[PDB]
Amino acid sequence: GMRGLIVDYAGVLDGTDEDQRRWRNLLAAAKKNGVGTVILSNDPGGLGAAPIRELETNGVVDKVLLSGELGVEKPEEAAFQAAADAIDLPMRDCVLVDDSILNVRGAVEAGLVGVYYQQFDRAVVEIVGLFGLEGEF
Ligand SMILES: [Ca+2]
Repeated sequence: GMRGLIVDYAGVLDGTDEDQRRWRNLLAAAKKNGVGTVILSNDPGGLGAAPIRELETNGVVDKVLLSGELGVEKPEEAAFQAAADAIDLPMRDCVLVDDSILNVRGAVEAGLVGVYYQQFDRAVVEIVGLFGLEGEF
């Protein structure tokens, strides 16, 4: 089943305080349902990405992967594969949420389920449905 949630950081998790609260609640619900969570970001990484990495350190997500550290970037299949590997799942069991249509299409082509993030209200319906989460997020 849909066991893995792979999300971008910039343009997805770094919005308004309201949007970030909504994402924190959604990720917490996903975690409680056993969903593995990875941030897969095209970002140079290193010290400058400490805000992103803190989300792994503090347990908000299971793992943070940054292209500048991986040596591969979205939409390359290898980037998605690394994310899936990080939470011990096949790519086919993962959902990618990303604000780049090219990244979402790349994911779908690799066998993931894709969700295009343009506004939280639209994307949340898809996410909640895919993972069978209960309540309004
Ligand atoms: Ca992005």
